[PDB]
Amino acid sequence: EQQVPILEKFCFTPHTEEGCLSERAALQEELQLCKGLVQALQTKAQIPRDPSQQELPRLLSAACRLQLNGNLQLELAQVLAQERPKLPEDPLLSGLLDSPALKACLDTAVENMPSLKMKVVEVLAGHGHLYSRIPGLLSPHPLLQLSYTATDRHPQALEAAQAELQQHDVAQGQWDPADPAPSALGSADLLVCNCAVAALGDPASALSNMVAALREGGFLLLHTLLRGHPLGDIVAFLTSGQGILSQDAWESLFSRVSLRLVGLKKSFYGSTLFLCRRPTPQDSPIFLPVDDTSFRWVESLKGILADEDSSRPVWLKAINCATSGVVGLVNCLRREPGGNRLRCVLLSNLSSTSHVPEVDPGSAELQKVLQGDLVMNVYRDGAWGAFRHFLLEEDSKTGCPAHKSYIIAGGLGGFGLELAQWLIQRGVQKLVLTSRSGIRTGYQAKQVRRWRRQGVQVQVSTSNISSLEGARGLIAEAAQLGPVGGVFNLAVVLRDGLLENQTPEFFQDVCKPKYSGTLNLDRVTREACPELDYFVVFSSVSCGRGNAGQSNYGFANSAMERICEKRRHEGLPGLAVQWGAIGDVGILVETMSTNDTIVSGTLPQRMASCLEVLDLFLNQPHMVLSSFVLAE
Ligand SMILES: NC(=O)C1=CN([C@@H]2O[C@H](COP(=O)(O)OP(=O)(O)OC[C@H]3O[C@@H](n4cnc5c(N)ncnc54)[C@H](OP(=O)(O)O)[C@@H]3O)[C@@H](O)[C@H]2O)C=CC1
Ligand SMILES: Cn1ncc2cc(-c3ccc(C4=NC5(CC5)C(=O)N4C[C@@H]4CCN(C(=O)C5CC5)C4)cc3)ccc21
Ligand SMILES: [Cl-]
Repeated sequence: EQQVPILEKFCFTPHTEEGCLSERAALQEELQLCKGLVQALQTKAQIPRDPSQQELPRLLSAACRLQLNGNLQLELAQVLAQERPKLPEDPLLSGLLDSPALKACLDTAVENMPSLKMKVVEVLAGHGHLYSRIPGLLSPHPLLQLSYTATDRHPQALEAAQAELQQHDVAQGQWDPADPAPSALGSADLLVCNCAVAALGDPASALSNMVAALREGGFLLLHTLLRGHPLGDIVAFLTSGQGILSQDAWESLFSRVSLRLVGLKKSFYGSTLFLCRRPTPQDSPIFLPVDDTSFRWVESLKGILADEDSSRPVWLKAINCATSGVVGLVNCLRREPGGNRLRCVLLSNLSSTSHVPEVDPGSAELQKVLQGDLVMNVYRDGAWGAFRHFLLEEDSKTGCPAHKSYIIAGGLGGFGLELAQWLIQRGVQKLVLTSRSGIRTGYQAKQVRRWRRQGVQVQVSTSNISSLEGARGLIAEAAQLGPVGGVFNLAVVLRDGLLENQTPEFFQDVCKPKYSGTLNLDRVTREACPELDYFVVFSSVSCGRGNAGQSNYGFANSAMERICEKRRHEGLPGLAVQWGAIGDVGILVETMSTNDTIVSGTLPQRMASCLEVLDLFLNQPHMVLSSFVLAE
């Protein structure tokens, strides 16, 4: 019966995060217990619910048992070797793998792929078990194809997992990281290794051979435990394995093998996800500002990317506009010809208090960004990072007071009429629907006639929000009916086409109702709408994910999202909703059809689902949300 959409929040995510998982009391308690069981040792049942029933506490207690009589010094080899393959499921030894930290690293890798494909190799999968996590974490990507190979030194180490491996199209191989990689595993896009449990052996040699297996620009994801931290020291004590190094040692090792560090997730107890990258021979970068409002820079970019012969990296710089939509622009152009040449920098501070770093050609900061060579480089309030998607949690209902006015920009549109209907039946008695040319269809006129016959005061306005004057006039109209309780920007103009077929004027057209419109709506509601409860813009997966031939559209949407973020930061209402394909009504169904037409591995979301999801979203504290329905 009902569709089940995937719901996510779109958050700015620092490259470096520390103290992670500190809010997980179940982990805090378990860590305390383990700390006790080692201080005891040195000095001398249903699903595990209490922190003492977990794998590592169990092992430690069994080592106290031996410590009493049978002697751990003699039996440790058989107990450790016994419970070894089960230890990676300990909550602490896999906290980061279970957290969104893993997803954040994987998505960073995917984002920096030149195409929607990734060749993956897992080292020491027999105890790493990352093959049972990564494919599932990336399966929501409707287009991404993975080529995954699980490898290990001892061919039998992956025997008990032959079923799941083969059944989920994961290839198997033999590789001791001590040696060089089989040539077949070469030119890998991503090498992963969970050596929190797995015997890494000599890490210097191991890392050297891993890098060699990566392509230039390829990524290494390493999960491990740090010396000088509690969990690392505890696991080390049980070792009497080798491969448990301090962070300084790790970073020295990365330098020694040329690995560039570009990501770092550290838990409060010292478990760590290193995201490293093999360098690409730095060709002289090109630097193009995109802050020019005339979008003249579009013509410049046309010329640059027209040069098919060149491999010059193209860096788009947005340093004088926090509400730039460069991120959305890039997500689209990356899917267009020469898109792999693209990177970007975006200075987007939410606080005017915050310091702006200098990223002119020749700065330490800019050179540091270049060495990383990441596609997405967003500076925000003291931290470098990028917007990432994360699984929204579960969570009341939406009712509107009869005396408040509600505005829908683009209200006579497909989604707009359905939104008006939904708002009404949630109590709305005062509606203002805007349109550049007023009513134009019998369908539109009919719904308005109905709503009026029901008693709903429905005004149809032509006050163009793309202008500050027209905007100001619009809220005046709504005010004449009652205090503006909410605004909903559903206005859109399309000027699709590859960038080679784009113009600055087309970009201006597309940005008029979305970018300029939402700016003016932000300004006037701040001034004259003190009872505004809702400030909702409708964005798209075209912005949040990217879509060839819609770069201007991605830009406009992305800019709206930035505005919403600033608004929420200042306590004002604000919400961008990245919609996937929408069935029943709207532009898409006009070309064409509701159900049947699979759209890039996703399905048009039925309006029933859409409104149900919108209800959930309107009652969230998050700035940017996403909804789409996966096909198959
Ligand atoms: N349809 C889909 O599948 C998806 C849609 N979205 C977003 O959802 C929203 C609505 O989608 P949808 O119903 O399909 O599109 P529609 O084209 O059906 O309706 C939106 C309307 O905006 C009006 N409009 C354009 N410019 C202005 C302006 N300056 N002031 C006032 N009205 C204006 C247009 O009509 P007119 O020219 O007469 O003024 C059009 O009727 C948009 O923001 C779109 O980007 C996102 C993802 C998927
Ligand atoms: C989790 N995840 N990861 C990656 C990813 C990518 C997408 C995704 C889906 C669809 C498209 C897409 N394809 C076409 C050409 C047919 C197309 O038109 N689109 C854009 C959709 C369908 C219509 N859309 C609009 O915004 C219309 C202009 C109003 C959105 C683009 C990307 C979704 C989720 C994703
Ligand atoms: Cl790239």
